[PDB]
Amino acid sequence: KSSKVVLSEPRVYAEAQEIADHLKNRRAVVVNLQRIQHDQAKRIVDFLSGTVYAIGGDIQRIGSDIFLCTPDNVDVSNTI
Amino acid sequence: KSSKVVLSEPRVYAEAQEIADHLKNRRAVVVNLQRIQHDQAKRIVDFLSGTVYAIGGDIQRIGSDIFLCTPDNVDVSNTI
Repeated sequence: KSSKVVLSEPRVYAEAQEIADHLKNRRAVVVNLQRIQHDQAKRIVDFLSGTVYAIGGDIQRIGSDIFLCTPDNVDVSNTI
Repeated sequence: KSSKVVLSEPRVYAEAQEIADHLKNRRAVVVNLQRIQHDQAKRIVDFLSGTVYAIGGDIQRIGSDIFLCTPDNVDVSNTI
């Protein structure tokens, strides 16, 4: 009865695979593309947009070029 | 057997209380201070730094003036 949050900073769709592999284990991942080139960041998001959904997870934008990836076993909300 | 991620954007320690109250329910919170004034953002972090720890949780910086708050029931790691 526990969860995980993993900080992931890929530079290419090929490395973004690691994010999906974490999701397959019902882990949450923190994706920061702030230091990632325009084309690199895009390819990562495009990759994840397909893959993350397909494997039960989803993507939440939480800041400037920063996203989270979570499995179906995690809810998303907000507050102020 | 589930977890939650809540996006929280307080403007003052007084509102940051909501973050702690989520932690008390074993929820994760996403704290984005990018749009929050220097003094406001500081007071929030200072508040959380004490409170979040005290109630079993912790704080992870994941981006520019962006933090997560998690309970003791969540692990933190990274990958590239």
